[PDB]
This record gives sequence, C-alpha cells and structure tokens, in this order.
Amino acid sequence: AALRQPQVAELLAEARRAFREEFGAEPELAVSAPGRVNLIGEHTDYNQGLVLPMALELMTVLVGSPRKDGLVSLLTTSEGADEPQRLQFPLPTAQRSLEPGTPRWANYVKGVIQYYPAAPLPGFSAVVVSSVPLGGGLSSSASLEVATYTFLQQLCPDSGTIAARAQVCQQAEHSFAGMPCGIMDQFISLMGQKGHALLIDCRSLETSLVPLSDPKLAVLITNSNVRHSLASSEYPVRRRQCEEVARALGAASLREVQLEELEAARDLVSKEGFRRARHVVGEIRRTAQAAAALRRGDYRAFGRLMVESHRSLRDDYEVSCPELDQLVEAALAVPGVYGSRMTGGGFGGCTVTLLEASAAPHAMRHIQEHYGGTATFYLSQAADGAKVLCL
Ligand SMILES: O=C1CCCC2=C1C1(CCCCC1)N=C(Nc1nc3ccccc3o1)N2
Ligand SMILES: OC[C@H]1O[C@@H](O)[C@H](O)[C@@H](O)[C@H]1O
Repeated sequence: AALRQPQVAELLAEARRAFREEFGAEPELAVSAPGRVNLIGEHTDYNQGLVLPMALELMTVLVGSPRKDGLVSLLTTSEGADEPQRLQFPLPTAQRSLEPGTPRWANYVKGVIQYYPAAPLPGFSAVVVSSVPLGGGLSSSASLEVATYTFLQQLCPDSGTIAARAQVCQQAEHSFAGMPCGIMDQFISLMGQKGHALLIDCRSLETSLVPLSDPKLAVLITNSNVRHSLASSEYPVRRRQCEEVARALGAASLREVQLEELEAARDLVSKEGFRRARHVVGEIRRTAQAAAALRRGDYRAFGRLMVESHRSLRDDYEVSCPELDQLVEAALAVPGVYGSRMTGGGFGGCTVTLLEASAAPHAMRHIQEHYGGTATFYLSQAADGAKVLCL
C-alpha cells in the first residue's frame, strides 16, 4: 500500500553503518529529533497565537563523534538531499562566520552551529539520516535543526531554556534557509512526548502536554506529494500582511485582537488584510476550543473546528491548493472521520485527518483511488521529542 512505516531501529542502524564506513570508526553518540503534524492552529504561531502540534515517529538522526581539529565533517544519506551529500567546514570564529550556500541541506546544520549559545564547541564528524519526507510539510528542516542542536548539547552543554533552543533553531531557519518561520515546529521537535499533543502559547511560551492516548482515535497524515512555488514566496507575504493589521489597530500582535474588535475596526484596514486577520484571530479561538475539546474527549467539536480550520485556510488565508482541498473532501466524506484539514504552511504537503481508528483502512483504499495525485500515508502515534543515546 501507500502506508510508510517508521522503521526507527533501521534508521539508526543505517546511520551507524554509514558513519563507520565513512569515517573509519564507530560513532560515539546518537541523537534524534522528530518531524511534526499540527493538529490545529495554523498560521497563528507568528501572530503570538496558540498551536496544537504533535511529534511524529518520522525523525532525523545524527550519529557522530567530536574532533580535535576544529572542523565539521558531514555526510547525509537522505535520498532527496541536494548534491553534494558531503560538506566540511571549519567551526565559525569571531574572525570568520559560516555563510549559507551549497548544498542547501547543510545550511540547517551550519545555521544552528553559527548561533549555538555555549562555548567551547569542538569540531565533529556526523552522519545525518531522516525519515521525514524532505520538504513534504512535516517539518523536516526543524527536525534537522533540533537534532543538530541536541548533538551540540552533547559536545558542549548549554545552560539554557527550551525557548532559547527553539529560538536558535528558528534563527538558523530565518538566516540560513531564508524562511522566516514562527516557533511552532522547533518547539514541538524539542518538547514532544509520546502519547501527547503539545498546546503552545506563542505569546507566553507556556506549554501544556495534553494526553492523546485513546486507542479508538487515530491521526492519519496524507502526503499530497506536491509543493507549489507559492509555498516559499507567499508565506512571508501572509506574515507581512498580519503585521500591517496589528499596526493599524495599535495591537502588539493579532493575539491581542478579539474577533468582535476586528469586525468593528474594519474601515481602518484593507479588505484582504481583514480576511487574513479574520482567519488568524478566529483560528486562535478555535485552537483554545479544540484543546478544551481534546481534554473532554469531544472529538466532534475538535473535528468541526478542524474542518472549520481548513475552510478558513482555504477561503480567508488562501494557503490551500486543489490537491489539499481534494484530499480533505475525500477524507471528510468518510463516516468516522471527525475532521480533516491541511497541516503546516500549505500550498502542498500533507493533510491531517482525525478519525475513529477502525475507519483508517477504509481511508487508505479510498484516498488512493480518489486522489488525482500520488498519496503517501502515515498512521502516526504521538511521539517523543529530541532524544540522546550514548553509543
Ligand atoms: O528545498 C527545500 C524547500 C524548503 C523546505 C526544505 C527543502 C530541502 C532543503 C535541502 C535538501 C532538499 C530539500 N530540505 C528541507 N529539510 C531537510 N533537508 C534535510 C536533509 C537531511 C536530513 C533532514 C533534512 O530536512 N526542507
Ligand atoms: O501554521 C503555519 C506553520 O508553517 C510552518 O511550516 C512554519 O514552519 C511554522 O512556523 C508555522 O508558521
């Protein structure tokens, strides 16, 4: 079928074998950091909103060893990574900073090294592997940033907070990959816990670990296997718009703006800005309600909010695409599906469907038969965040 299994043990084994072959000795440590699915709370993180992601068993693993020579030597075995699959560079100094370039995959590692807060950081040799589909909407880059960060902590413990670590990975995304993301993806990669979703307040940086351990419930992720151009170009546009609405209203962020306020101050903002802000302010409220619904086990309300989230993303935020809309429509027509919506940034990538577990195999036959493109499926347990295994 189209169901990709996690193969976690195999990923680690692959990394270890490649390291020994590449560097001529066994690696001294392993780390991992997962990708993520956002259950609800889309395009809210950079608006100081609420998000409700969970970590996946899809993950990036670094296996490696410190060096004595102050240089960094990398190999990736990820099919999908751009050429070359190897890069070496000296550690940044006060004299010489790292710079983004070729290959792109290495920019994530370089960025985290560049902004790593603690000293002295030694050089190191590492292999990077991942089961997160690269650029497929499940935060492959955050997983790589966080796995890198986790590895650096083993080389040179930081004395820091989870938020500070997320901010470093976020800065690497902004500065080295030119993607001005919010904090969500890094936060969940760090903080995920098996059998939990994570409610993140992106204003206060308070987090709640919300149990998500009912075996009658399942989360089916569907990869559209498309990424439209607009993905890259439009994300900063939406973010730039939101900022303009806050400015016009004298609000520090949209989070401080209530829906009742928005309808009443509309003359002060543009028509399209109003629609973007209506999505955002609206989505923050839905996410709060969705978290509360999850706690009560009220899936119908959660799912209604989720379908509601898709419609808002499609019509008000305009970050869906025909492929996503179709995957949702297909899912939403199946009995026992509570909700389905695009997840992540949009313009391609994955949908997330919350549904009765027993209905999942009905979905996989039907989605494959009734989706225009090539669907890939993950049936995902809520997973752990960043982890270390000493080798
Ligand atoms: O081109 C894009 C579009 C923007 C999003 C995005 C990419 C590329 C960047 C460089 C290689 C091609 C795909 N990669 C990631 N993430 C990522 N690359 C990884 C390599 C090894 C392990 C984990 C990894 O995660 N994200
Ligand atoms: O919900 C939209 C999300 O888009 C992500 O892919 C981005 O990395 C996050 O920061 C968040 O803004």
